[PDB]
Amino acid sequence: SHMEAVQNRIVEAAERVPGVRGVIHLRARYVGQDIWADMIIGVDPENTVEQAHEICEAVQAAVCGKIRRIESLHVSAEARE
Amino acid sequence: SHMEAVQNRIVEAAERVPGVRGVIHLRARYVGQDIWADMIIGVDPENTVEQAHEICEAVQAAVCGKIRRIESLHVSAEARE
Ligand code: NI
Ligand code: NI
Repeated sequence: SHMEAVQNRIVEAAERVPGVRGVIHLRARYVGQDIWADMIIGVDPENTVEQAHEICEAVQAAVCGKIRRIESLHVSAEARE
Repeated sequence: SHMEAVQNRIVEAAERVPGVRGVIHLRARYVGQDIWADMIIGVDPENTVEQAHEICEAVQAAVCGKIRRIESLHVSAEARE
């Protein structure tokens, strides 16, 4: 439930990035005191693959800048209406 | 040093509020799993007392909204150049 607080922070930080149409999936786990996390964001189907990659990379920087314990974060994108 | 992370978050959140001219002082302590904290912000000497009170109250809401473990936060203001 310290983990719930962290997950909340991840979702919230991802959701503030331009182009994010929700957090579709988030798995977070501790590896010692560090967090490793895997997430899928929604994106406009009409974005280019390159734009979706940009948004992912912006999510990664936004989330890692906010949540200093994260030491690995993978972000993928899926079309969401 | 989990406390350092929390203090950092408090300062950072206070500093993003309009009218804050730094965090002059921050004392934070755990009361169980909750944080109680006392802070002093800088404010423009030419602000009114009422504006300084507004900024304090905005700091309180900004910090408490960001840092869910805080259950008591006092914010005061001092002139800062
Ligand atoms: Ni690239
Ligand atoms: Ni008032």
